[PDB]
Amino acid sequence: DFSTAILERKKSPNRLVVDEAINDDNSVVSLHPATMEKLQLFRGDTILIKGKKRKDTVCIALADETCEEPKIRMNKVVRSNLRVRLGDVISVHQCPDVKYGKRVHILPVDDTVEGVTGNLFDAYLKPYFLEAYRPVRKGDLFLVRGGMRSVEFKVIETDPAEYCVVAPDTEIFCEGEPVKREDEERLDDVGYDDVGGVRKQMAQIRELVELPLRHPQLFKSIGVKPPKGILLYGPPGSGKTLIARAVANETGAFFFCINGPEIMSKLAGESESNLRKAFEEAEKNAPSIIFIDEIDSIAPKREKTNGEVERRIVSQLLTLMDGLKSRAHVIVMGATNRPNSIDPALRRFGRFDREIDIGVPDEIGRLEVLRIHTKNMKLAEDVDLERISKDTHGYVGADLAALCTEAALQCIREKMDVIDSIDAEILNSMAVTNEHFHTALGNSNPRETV
Amino acid sequence: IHTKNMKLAEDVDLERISKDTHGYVGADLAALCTEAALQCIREKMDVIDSIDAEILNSMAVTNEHFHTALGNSNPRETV
Amino acid sequence: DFSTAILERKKSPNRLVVDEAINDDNSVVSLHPATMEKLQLFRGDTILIKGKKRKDTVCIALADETCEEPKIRMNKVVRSNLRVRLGDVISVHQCPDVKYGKRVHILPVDDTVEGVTGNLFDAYLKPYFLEAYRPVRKGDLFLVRGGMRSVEFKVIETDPAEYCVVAPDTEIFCEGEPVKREDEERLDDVGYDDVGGVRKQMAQIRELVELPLRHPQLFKSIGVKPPKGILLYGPPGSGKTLIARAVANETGAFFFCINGPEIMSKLAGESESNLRKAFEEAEKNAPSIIFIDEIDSIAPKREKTNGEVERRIVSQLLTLMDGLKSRAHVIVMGATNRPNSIDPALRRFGRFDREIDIGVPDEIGRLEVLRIHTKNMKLAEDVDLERISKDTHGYVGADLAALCTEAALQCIREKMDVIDSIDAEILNSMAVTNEHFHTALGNSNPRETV
Ligand SMILES: Nc1ncnc2c1ncn2[C@@H]1O[C@H](COP(=O)(O)OP(=O)(O)O)[C@@H](O)[C@H]1O
Ligand SMILES: Nc1ncnc2c1ncn2[C@@H]1O[C@H](COP(=O)(O)OP(=O)(O)O)[C@@H](O)[C@H]1O
Repeated sequence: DFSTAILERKKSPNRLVVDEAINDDNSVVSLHPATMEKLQLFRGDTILIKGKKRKDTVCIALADETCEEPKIRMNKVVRSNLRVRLGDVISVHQCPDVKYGKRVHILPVDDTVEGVTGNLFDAYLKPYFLEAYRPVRKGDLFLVRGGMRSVEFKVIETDPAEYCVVAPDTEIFCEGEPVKREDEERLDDVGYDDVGGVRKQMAQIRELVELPLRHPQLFKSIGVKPPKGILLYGPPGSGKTLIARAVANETGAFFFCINGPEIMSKLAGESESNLRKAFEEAEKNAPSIIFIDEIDSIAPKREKTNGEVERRIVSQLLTLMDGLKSRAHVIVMGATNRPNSIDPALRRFGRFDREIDIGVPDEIGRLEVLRIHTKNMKLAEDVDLERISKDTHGYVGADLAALCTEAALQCIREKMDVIDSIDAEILNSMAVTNEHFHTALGNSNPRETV
Repeated sequence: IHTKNMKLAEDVDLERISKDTHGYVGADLAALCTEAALQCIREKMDVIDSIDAEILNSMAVTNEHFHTALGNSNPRETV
Repeated sequence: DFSTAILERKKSPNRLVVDEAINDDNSVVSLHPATMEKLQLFRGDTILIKGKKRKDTVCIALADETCEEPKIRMNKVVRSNLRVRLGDVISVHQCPDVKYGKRVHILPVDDTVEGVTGNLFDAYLKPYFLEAYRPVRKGDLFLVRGGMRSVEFKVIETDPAEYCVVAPDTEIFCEGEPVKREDEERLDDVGYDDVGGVRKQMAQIRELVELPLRHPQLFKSIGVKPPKGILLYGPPGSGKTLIARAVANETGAFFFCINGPEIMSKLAGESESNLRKAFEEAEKNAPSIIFIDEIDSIAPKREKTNGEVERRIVSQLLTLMDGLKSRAHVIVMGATNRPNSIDPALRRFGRFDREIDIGVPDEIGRLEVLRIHTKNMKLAEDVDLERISKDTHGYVGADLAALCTEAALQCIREKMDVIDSIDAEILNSMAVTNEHFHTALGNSNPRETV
């Protein structure tokens, strides 16, 4: 039949799976060269991608031999501008009517420009569009990095209408009161691109969570019950909380965070009531991820429990895990730096079945972490992030994140004298030097045996 | 027991898996089957959406799916 | 002056430093493309390299952007055929008179063909020269891998005389009694190419030893005293003994091996006499490397010493280390799997100043080790050494080496029925399958915390 032929032909090489981008560019999508040959698209060509919630965007298509044939590489900005997530399916369409822009009206989002002063054009939009020939579509939201922060901007209007390429003859209008956020999450929200040095561990977590959280109705047909509990192990500041938030944001899963001390600070009975209500809310707003931080505060070993009501909380957690069904679509993530202090009853089948060890990052892993916390920072040529990673042996994710923030403050004090209060165009121009990173290394507070 | 509702390839050797899975309890072996089952779902099925019965009944779990499940497993007796 | 102008012009781009080869080929040397442009040599061209002891060879020159401009990449066979070692200087010269071979007489070395039977041509030389167009020079020695071993062959004669390229019309003569080894070390001797999974650790050791052992007269002019003692740490079978033999062979240093139990098995007084004589011999035959294996057998902690004559041996070792001078050109290498059981007095400045931790190899490091012990083995396409390294988590160098030898025996039994005794042409044809590696994995006897 007519409509049946439409729906069954949804296996066209024009329908591709959303994958991660190697190069973080808001205007560039990467495809396999055999896929672009099938779809008759040339490198550099602007394509129209249609996503979910009847939303669409225009991007530069680029050939990548590392990109899978049925997949498409796109960054978090492009992904959001299509109302999609990694693993979803979009359809790529030819875009031959992309005329250069006559004038574009762009405004920032208030929650990203809190405290920011001065002209946003010279600090952000000017170097952003400069000789880049960026495709721009009305209603889009993009992220610009620089000046110790990141600003989110909205495309208010385009001339010609709906979409145009921002050329050197395009007038960029960015005056007026910042726009207020509406039905869209922050582009600065933590994603997989914000977690470094745990490539293997991230892939493992992703495999376990993506199917139950992205396709929950799939296990209704299959008789296979997926994992419920995952135990993240690793020293403090190794990104356990980060990985959890990244996974929840990237999956669209409802994120409920239980904190070990937060539960244990409450009265007798109030801690278990809070513990139940946390599990209840997650089931109601499922697909969900319950993140139990410092899980050793709650549920320690029966030897280390020197309290009557404390043993009542360990038992409450075990039964909440047992009482949780696969059909509930809730994944519980526990985190501890003391895996051997945790009660062994949690490791039981039906509770915390799988365990991921997030150790200390190696030279390569540290360089990745250093790149993440220098994203919104202007760096000098005298800066060598490869050399810093070579020296910072025994540093965790937080130790490296603190080194960047300290080198950033050392740069603020050293370069800026009396202002009062700084404006964006001056913050975006000051560069963090190797001397600022050396000074931060000298005042730092950061081992592995067989 | 945990391959009863599963289509298995001729390349599958449950005798060889039992020879290798020394120190595995009932749950460890049950988890190995469910993991090899999911590895088969992902590897064989691309984009459906949601699967229907006649297609699920046709996909066979291979020795490669059981090898991949063995590589990611978390399983002693003295006198 | 005339002869002064010759000697001072020894900074010609034709004089290059001997570096390691990425690709192990007895006929190929790699140079930088800017160096070949300076020397007017094209890729594929046969060049004449002159080394030490008035020795020379002919190789295929190839362009490599990873090769340093003043360096040359060559394997251990080419290196030996020039009487040179890594770091030495050779001179590359144009070779335009390389005519194809009419006939070459090649014979194996006895110590490599012990127990081997059948025609060596069909098993080794035939697939070795096949469509390879190998430059061959008289007096040369080369290594051919296959049939669970490696055979060393000598180039007895060439037609045209001295050197020729072995083409498909070249007659290869290999009949007669094997030649006896003369003034040349075994090509199967352990080298840096035989040690895998310790890239960073090897580079560290090499930097510390190469200058004092390759250029000992250099520190006579400089007032800098180099390291004497190095402590290698790591579990049993992680290649500590291997690294020591590799370093000694690659440097040409005299190798004296002290064994912890060997010393401790001797009578009271005989152990210290042996310990002194070991240090004395090394000084006499210097540049030398003293390798003290199981250093914790000798010299354990003063608490763990429950013997009077045992404490006399620990003290003997400390004074022998103190009594050793930089001017002696002897480097002492200690090895232990129990670094915390070793006497802390050894770690003192003047004794064991530097410490190298050779841990357990990662997925990449294990794959390297697997490649090393499959060098002389025929492998099926069904073999996936990448997958074996993925599975063999927690395996050390010896564990992986044993897995190969077991899969090799499993192949011998499974493929060969009743022979008696096997000959070379049949051994070279039998391939080790993934089933042989699975069977070896099933019968194996192989942890890291923060
Ligand atoms: N793997 C990492 N990559 C990048 N940043 C990291 C990483 N690990 C930690 N950080 C940074 O340091 C902080 C450490 O806090 P956290 O995630 O709570 O660590 P943990 O939960 O392991 O104790 C994070 O908020 C993040 O900004
Ligand atoms: N890093 C390695 N690469 C390759 N082979 C190795 C490695 N480590 C060990 N082996 C192999 O296994 C054997 C282990 O013995 P050994 O070198 O004495 O280990 P260790 O001294 O650390 O106890 C070596 O002879 C070698 O054949």
